[PDB]
Amino acid sequence: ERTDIRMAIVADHLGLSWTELARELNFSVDEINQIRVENPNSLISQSFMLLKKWVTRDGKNATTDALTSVLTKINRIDIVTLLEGPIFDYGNISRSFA
Repeated sequence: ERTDIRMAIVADHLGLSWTELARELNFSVDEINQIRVENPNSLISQSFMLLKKWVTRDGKNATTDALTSVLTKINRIDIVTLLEGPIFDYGNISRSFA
């Protein structure tokens, strides 16, 4: 539940960026379309389910560090500082979101 709360926070900040995060995470346009179809009225819902699929997919490799690398690439540094800051125990959700 704690880990879910943290993903929700990320998802809230993501907004429209989630599709760019997904792309950088090497998700396909089909996978992105599907997330949007399954979560039609909420960018936050969409971003949250992207984060969930990422964790299901990459498991132990779904790390705070993997995330900040991509978020840096797509110019969402505001989320990087969040992930590196005290609210995220300085990168320790418990380092992986799994």
